[PDB]
Amino acid sequence: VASYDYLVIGGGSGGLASARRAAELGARAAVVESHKLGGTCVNVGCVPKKVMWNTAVHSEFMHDHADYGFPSCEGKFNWRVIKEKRDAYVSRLNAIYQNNLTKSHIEIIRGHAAFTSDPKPTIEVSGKKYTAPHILIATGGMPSTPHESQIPGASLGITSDGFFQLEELPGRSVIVGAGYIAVEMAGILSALGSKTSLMIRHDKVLRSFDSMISTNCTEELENAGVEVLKFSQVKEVKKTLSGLEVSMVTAVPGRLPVMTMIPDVDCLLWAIGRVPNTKDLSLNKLGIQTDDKGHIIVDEFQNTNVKGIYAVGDVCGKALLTPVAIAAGRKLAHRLFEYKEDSKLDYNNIPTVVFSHPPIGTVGLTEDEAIHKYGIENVKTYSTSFTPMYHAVTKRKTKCVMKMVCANKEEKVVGIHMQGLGCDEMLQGFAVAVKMGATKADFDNTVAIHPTSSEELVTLR
Amino acid sequence: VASYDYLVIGGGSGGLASARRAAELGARAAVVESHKLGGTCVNVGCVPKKVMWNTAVHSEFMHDHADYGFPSCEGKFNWRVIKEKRDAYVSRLNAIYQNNLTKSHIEIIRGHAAFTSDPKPTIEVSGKKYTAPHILIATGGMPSTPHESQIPGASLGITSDGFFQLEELPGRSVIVGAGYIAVEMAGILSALGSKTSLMIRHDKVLRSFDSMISTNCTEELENAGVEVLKFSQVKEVKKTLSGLEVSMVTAVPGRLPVMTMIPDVDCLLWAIGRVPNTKDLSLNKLGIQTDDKGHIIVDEFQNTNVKGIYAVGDVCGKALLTPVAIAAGRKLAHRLFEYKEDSKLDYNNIPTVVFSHPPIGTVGLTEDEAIHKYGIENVKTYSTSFTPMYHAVTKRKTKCVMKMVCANKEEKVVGIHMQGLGCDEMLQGFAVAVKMGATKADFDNTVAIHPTSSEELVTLR
Ligand SMILES: Cc1cc2nc3c(=O)[nH]c(=O)nc-3n(C[C@H](O)[C@H](O)[C@H](O)COP(=O)(O)OP(=O)(O)OC[C@H]3O[C@@H](n4cnc5c(N)ncnc54)[C@H](O)[C@@H]3O)c2cc1C
Ligand SMILES: Cc1cc2nc3c(=O)[nH]c(=O)nc-3n(C[C@H](O)[C@H](O)[C@H](O)COP(=O)(O)OP(=O)(O)OC[C@H]3O[C@@H](n4cnc5c(N)ncnc54)[C@H](O)[C@@H]3O)c2cc1C
Ligand SMILES: *S/C=C/C[S@](=O)CC=C
Ligand SMILES: *S/C=C/C[S@](=O)CC=C
Ligand SMILES: [Cl-]
Ligand SMILES: [Cl-]
Repeated sequence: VASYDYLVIGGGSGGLASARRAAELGARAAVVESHKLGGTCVNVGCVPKKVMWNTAVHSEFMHDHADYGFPSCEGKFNWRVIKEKRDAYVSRLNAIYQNNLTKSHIEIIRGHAAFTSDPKPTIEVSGKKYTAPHILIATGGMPSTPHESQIPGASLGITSDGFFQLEELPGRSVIVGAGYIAVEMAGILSALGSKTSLMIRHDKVLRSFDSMISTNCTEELENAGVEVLKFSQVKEVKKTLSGLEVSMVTAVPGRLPVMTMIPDVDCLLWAIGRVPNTKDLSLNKLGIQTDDKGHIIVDEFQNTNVKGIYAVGDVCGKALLTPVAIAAGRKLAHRLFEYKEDSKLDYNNIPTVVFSHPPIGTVGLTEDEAIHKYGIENVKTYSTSFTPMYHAVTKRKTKCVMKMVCANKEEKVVGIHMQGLGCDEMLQGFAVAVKMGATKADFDNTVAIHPTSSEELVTLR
Repeated sequence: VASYDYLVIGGGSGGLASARRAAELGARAAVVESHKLGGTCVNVGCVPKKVMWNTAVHSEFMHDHADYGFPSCEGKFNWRVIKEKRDAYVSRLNAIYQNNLTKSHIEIIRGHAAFTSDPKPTIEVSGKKYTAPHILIATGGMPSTPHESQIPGASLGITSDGFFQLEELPGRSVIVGAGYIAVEMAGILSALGSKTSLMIRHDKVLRSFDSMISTNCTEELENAGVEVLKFSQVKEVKKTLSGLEVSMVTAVPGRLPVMTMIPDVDCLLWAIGRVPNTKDLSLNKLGIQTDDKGHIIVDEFQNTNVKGIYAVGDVCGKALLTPVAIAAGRKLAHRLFEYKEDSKLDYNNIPTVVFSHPPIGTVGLTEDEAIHKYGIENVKTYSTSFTPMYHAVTKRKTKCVMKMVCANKEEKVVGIHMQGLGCDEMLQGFAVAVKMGATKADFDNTVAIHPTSSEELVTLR
């Protein structure tokens, strides 16, 4: 049984972040990884996603070309070529991580950890046993897919994981789901020239976001030529000669339910949520607490109910983002090995960008959440809608919408929400301000930068 | 002699801003304008500039096309087409302004104001006389050009003004000057396919900027294929059969001065500074104070030395930016007609974007200014340099460089400086933070947005 100061299960965002910091602070650390280093962000997530989003915006700028005085240009996307480059960049990052771990003398253990029934907390991998005083569970999540028992043929669909093994551009795609992953996939696929539908259970996408964003994003998807199938659900999927055929019910409000069939579908993509990676960890051997969906229960310090065992990141099911996983992993390593006992992540005012077309930036409270929290009379919103000057000379149009949610007499800025060109690089600075408790006065007394989109957030009236 | 509450000379950025606010506050206002409404920003400045910069970045993305899996595409820019669209958009804005002034019952007086020798402060235009209790001078500036007595042939060159009358793409351009206007013009012209040189008196451009930016921008101009002619000065310009021919001295440090000739030059562009528009105002009739270059002298409230006469914007020669002109004009209208006696513009931490390739964002103090102000031991800088993920799959590379200048034990952020993709929409939020007195801790405890360029400013070590 080999011994460390710090055993980390999972070499993704949270695990690597925490292993590294602990090594810096002088711990003897090991990372267990069953697949590739870098986890979801590197391999099947934020990094390959961004490369494909960059590609997709190349597609949109191809369209605007002739408008900008350039040769009317032309057509055909080669998926193979960018797929190869994207793979090679991911592999590059895998090696960068293995090499940085090794330079820091963090041991890599290759394989699938489970906990044993030993009384000391102890894992085993290809069954050698391993233990530390401090074990971090950082095993992330995976996509959920329907069971065949609910929807016959469900396993003919792929997930976002399979999206990154796609070797050619699907001629015709149906994406199921209404969250940020579904929206992003639909936008990439349609931009590059797949005939895309997005199938959602209600009338709008991103329904947990501020209703301005929810509404505007549903519109901009339609405008970009994504077919949004509202109030619709897959009932089953069949293999045919010419691809998949998808049965849906559409059940619009105050009309009769109608069953239709989508033929000729090359890619059916389930984006209906993620489940945590805990089923195979033998958690019940130690009585580690989960909820009904198998998230690990932690306190504000990332403690499980079992002393000396911790969890960060997707596996806990709160704020499912790479930088959250990282910051929580780093804070925890400061607590354990620098004995900074008040080291913890604040989960408030965490900013998000959704990489739609155009991208969404959001931080803080929706106008709804603010009203519930402050009461209707203590909430003031300011908002705006304009066409970026980029589009002054193009036929194609997108909007920029911005919204500031303000609280109380001093008008503390408790929420910013936007979708527009450039809003992906816009948000970080404003989220700094919002974490400081900036009030609208603070915004109004910053001099504007002209001409930009961003200057509108400091000139709202 | 016709009478108003508020007479404004100049219908550009500052003038229109101040006229409008005063009307809102219930004054009877008139604007005198000799050319077109909207002034320099609308007509020969920030708006046409931005449209051409947008065009230029279309050129750069054409290059990256084949890298992103798209048909190798191809060539030929049609200047005529975007020039027409750009003109029509400017004219559109002219009409928008005339119409908003009229809706607000602000009188437009068309023609050239000068002051008279009347004892009451009084102007005349096509000589009708006009007066108010309150006169705003907002006449802006114009480009300077060399005299024929210093450089024979100087009047064969154009200025930035003439740049916007260009009907075709100059085959071969020589830009003279080293400030932001020169850099921007060189970058637009080269991107669109002019063989461009930029002629500068020393070794780097933007020498008033933080030395990281100065250095990196000089490099990125070279990399984008702008020929930077260092330590060089025009001695004269001649018309030939095949265009202009430009004589320069190059006088590099510790080498012999060498005279060379640049033949075949279609466009010589002077960008060596701006002079204020005061020569024709008959200021001396009222004893209004200027400096040796004819800027109008004001206090922190925009008062001249003559009671009831004010000046905002470029004509005062401080912070030559549209949003500064606007904010000062608006603050002043609040002082005069809302009797808010402490209404004034803070000229500190005014942010600037320079629209090079890639763009520059800067706010606050250079590492130099900070050292002079805080002493060397109380200044800490953090900086970084990376290649944006955009470029992970392209042959072409640009850098992103970022720099945070920090002061004192708490490490107040007193300076941010960057050049990179997206840095034009990045800056506004961070400048809000900087105006609040944000410290590096405030930055470090904002959660990052991944994957973006902007997240690097909150993860510096
Ligand atoms: C399609 C998609 C796009 C996304 N886009 C973004 C984005 O743009 N921005 C953003 O911030 N977030 C994004 N995310 C979320 C981000 O990927 C995750 O929030 C982040 O990776 C969470 O890190 P983690 O440490 O929890 O888990 P992970 O990164 O999943 O890592 C867990 C690791 O544990 C390994 N592992 C699992 N169980 C075991 C075991 N028993 N033994 C050994 N090894 C094991 C796994 O193989 C894996 O490498 C995206 C997610 C997806 C799926
Ligand atoms: C090439 C270029 C690009 C620029 N790019 C940017 C940028 O991207 N961002 C930015 O913020 N700043 C930019 N600027 C600066 C910005 O254009 C000016 O700072 C801004 O217009 C200042 O406004 P103003 O009110 O002082 O003067 P102006 O806008 O010049 O307006 C003065 C007005 O007075 C009129 N006038 C003059 N004298 C008289 C008279 N005697 N009687 C009647 N009418 C008269 C003029 O015709 C004019 O319309 C740029 C400037 C240039 C030249
Ligand atoms: S997917 C990104 C991972 C980078 S590490 O988790 C941060 C510390 C090295
Ligand atoms: S060039 C931009 C001018 C807009 S106005 O000066 C601001 C108030 C209407
Ligand atoms: Cl690996
Ligand atoms: Cl006009």
